[PDB]
Amino acid sequence: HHHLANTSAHDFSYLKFVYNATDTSLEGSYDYIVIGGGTSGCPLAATLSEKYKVLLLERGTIATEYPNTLTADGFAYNLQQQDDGKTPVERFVSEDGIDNVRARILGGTTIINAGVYARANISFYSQTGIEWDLDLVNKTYEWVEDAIVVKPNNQSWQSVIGEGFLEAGILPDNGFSLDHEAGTRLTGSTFDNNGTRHAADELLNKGDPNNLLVAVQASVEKILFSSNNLSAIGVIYTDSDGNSHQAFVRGNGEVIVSAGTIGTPQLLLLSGVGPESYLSSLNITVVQPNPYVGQFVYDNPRNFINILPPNPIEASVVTVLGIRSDYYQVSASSLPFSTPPFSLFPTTSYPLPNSTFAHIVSQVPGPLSHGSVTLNSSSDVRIAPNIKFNYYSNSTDLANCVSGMKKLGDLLRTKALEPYKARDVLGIDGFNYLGVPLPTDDASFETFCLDNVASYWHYHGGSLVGKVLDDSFRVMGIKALRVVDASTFPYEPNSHPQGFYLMLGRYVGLQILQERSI
Ligand SMILES: Cc1cc2nc3c(=O)[nH]c(=O)nc-3n(C[C@H](O)[C@H](O)[C@H](O)COP(=O)(O)OP(=O)(O)OC[C@H]3O[C@@H](n4cnc5c(N)ncnc54)[C@H](O)[C@@H]3O)c2cc1C
Ligand SMILES: *[C@@H]1O[C@H](CO)[C@@H](O[C@@H]2O[C@H](CO)[C@@H](O)[C@H](O)[C@H]2NC(C)=O)[C@H](O)[C@H]1NC(C)=O
Ligand SMILES: *[C@@H]1O[C@H](CO)[C@@H](O)[C@H](O)[C@H]1NC(C)=O
Ligand SMILES: *[C@@H]1O[C@H](CO)[C@@H](O)[C@H](O)[C@H]1NC(C)=O
Ligand SMILES: *[C@@H]1O[C@H](CO)[C@@H](O)[C@H](O)[C@H]1NC(C)=O
Ligand SMILES: *[C@@H]1O[C@H](CO)[C@@H](O)[C@H](O)[C@H]1NC(C)=O
Ligand SMILES: *[C@@H]1O[C@H](CO)[C@@H](O)[C@H](O)[C@H]1NC(C)=O
Ligand SMILES: *[C@@H]1O[C@H](CO)[C@@H](O)[C@H](O)[C@H]1NC(C)=O
Ligand SMILES: *[C@@H]1O[C@H](CO)[C@@H](O)[C@H](O)[C@H]1NC(C)=O
Ligand SMILES: CC1(C)OCc2cc(C=O)ccc2O1
Repeated sequence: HHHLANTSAHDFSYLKFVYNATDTSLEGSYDYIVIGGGTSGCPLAATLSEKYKVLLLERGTIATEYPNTLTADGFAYNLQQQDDGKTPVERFVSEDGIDNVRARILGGTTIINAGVYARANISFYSQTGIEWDLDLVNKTYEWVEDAIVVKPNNQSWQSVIGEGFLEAGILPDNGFSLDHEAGTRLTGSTFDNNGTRHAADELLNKGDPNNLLVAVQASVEKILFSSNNLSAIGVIYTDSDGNSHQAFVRGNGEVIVSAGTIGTPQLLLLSGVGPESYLSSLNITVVQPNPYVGQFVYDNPRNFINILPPNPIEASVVTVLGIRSDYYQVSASSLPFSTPPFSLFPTTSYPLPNSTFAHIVSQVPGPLSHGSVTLNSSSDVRIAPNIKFNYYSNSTDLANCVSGMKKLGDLLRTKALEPYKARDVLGIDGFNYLGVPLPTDDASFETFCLDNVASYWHYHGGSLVGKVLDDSFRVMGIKALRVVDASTFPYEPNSHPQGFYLMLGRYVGLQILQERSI
């Protein structure tokens, strides 16, 4: 593991080429425009800037404006904070009724997330059928890991949960490993051992400062196309005062959408790329009919129990993973709170913890259930789109939640967890629970799964490879337009996908530079 980061301050050196979108001198022609300074978009823009003039457009501001985004201790704060339209956490509620959040900040969701770092399941590449350069994938993981990933230090709760997973039969013991494999392991973290958050914005430090420009509070409202050989030629973006701006690509350059599972389909639909009948019904002029834009949108379920130990436990960031094919498990330990972190629990109606608690969680893989992103406003990109995930519409997802919940049952029965019981009785009713405890034939587990579901926050889809994009991430039917972010794949690459999407930004950047090379 030569290729890991050190403890270090968050590196804001890149702010020397970050400008307010109010600056009209950013307007003009570039080789590349990247829309969304997020998980994929930052390493993509940094990579393209090695050879070419790049403009990165981000709707949010810089992370220095919200200091609680820069520490492990700050994780809860950013979710607890009210969404005033400027904050790094944007709140939404799916049409299923499940509270959720997305990032609105330079560095994207890597600035607000739970820090867990893993490489994709090595079977994922062949499952996609894309002709990946697998050696280049691994070099690109090392380039990310060298910059922002550490081997975490021991945390007492994470060690308890790892011992519990192993005693519950989540085998083998993989020790410390970044790989998504069956068994129990310590994985990597983008929080360093001093609790400093590292993130995708720091990969902008790898860019060429003579070639890369970043516009913040740049809300990209439309992709501009050639008038006739249909090509993307540029974007309209507005600034924080509401004034409009244009930027263009030139020659053999390209526009890449990296606006996330929610923002990419939304901007494609606003730009007339999407289902012909849907867009016609909104009187949006169709530039490229595609029945799949904003279709196949997925949210992996989170199901959980909360235990209240009779003695305090130390708060922790998640580093210890229990992985099976059919469920991915972790646990966080938290301080109590009287303001809830929005979307931790699926509604605002959830009881508040009075003392320290362990949130013990299982994630459904895939998932197979899907829904869609549709426009709320046919013109205004600042109005969030409608999103529906149809949680547990697919019975296989429900079957996998039942298996995961039975395994959390096994975990609550381990010697590892016994000291955290309020009563030394034989049964798991010896724990004190915040909210609904586990119910042991299948009907009661099914009800528990359905009624107590939350977002894992690892939503993906809406612009899938094989539906909207080709195997090179190009929008089918349009020259000079790509999509690179979590909108691109219908199944998770692993339990914790930020690692894959950080890698993907640079990887596709290297594919574009190779395609263009002589
Ligand atoms: C609370 C939370 C915790 C998570 N924890 C983890 C975890 O610990 N580990 C893990 O592996 N994964 C985790 N995830 C998931 C993972 O972080 C995300 O799936 C991944 O970061 C998504 O990357 P992306 O590039 O698709 O989107 P983002 O990183 O969200 O990037 C999209 C960017 O585009 C910008 N944007 C959107 N629309 C526009 C527009 N029109 N114009 C301009 N800019 C625009 C956004 O502001 C944003 O910065 C978590 C997610 C959340 C929400
Ligand atoms: C890693 O990804 C693979 C491929 O998607 C997962 O799928 C397994 O592989 C076989 C064929 O490759 C399939 O029949 C099953 O869906 C999976 N196998 C089993 C035994 O269930 C695999 O499960 C993923 N691994 C983990 C640990 O998540
Ligand atoms: C250790 O973390 C502290 C917490 O704020 C911070 O002051 C410092 O940057 C870290 N140490 C370093 C960078 O060596
Ligand atoms: C951009 O400029 C405006 C003033 O025109 C200001 O209100 C806003 O905060 C600035 N944004 C950033 C990110 O500096
Ligand atoms: C890439 O790295 C993984 C571990 O993450 C290893 O299993 C795999 O063999 C590597 N593949 C190649 C092509 O080197
Ligand atoms: C526009 O479309 C025509 C098809 O009539 C195509 O041949 C041409 O390459 C395009 N030209 C420009 C300037 O966009
Ligand atoms: C679309 O425009 C036509 C006028 O051409 C109008 O009849 C129809 O109601 C419009 N629909 C919407 C949804 O704006
Ligand atoms: C927009 O969202 C609101 C409130 O979030 C929703 O209830 C309304 O029906 C939506 N409108 C459209 C046209 O989708
Ligand atoms: C669940 O998902 C699969 C797609 O993998 C589909 O074939 C299957 O028919 C779906 N089942 C239900 C109950 O819809
Ligand atoms: C596994 C998961 C979702 O990770 C993050 C997390 C954070 C808190 C902080 O209050 C609490 C619980 C929690 O659980």
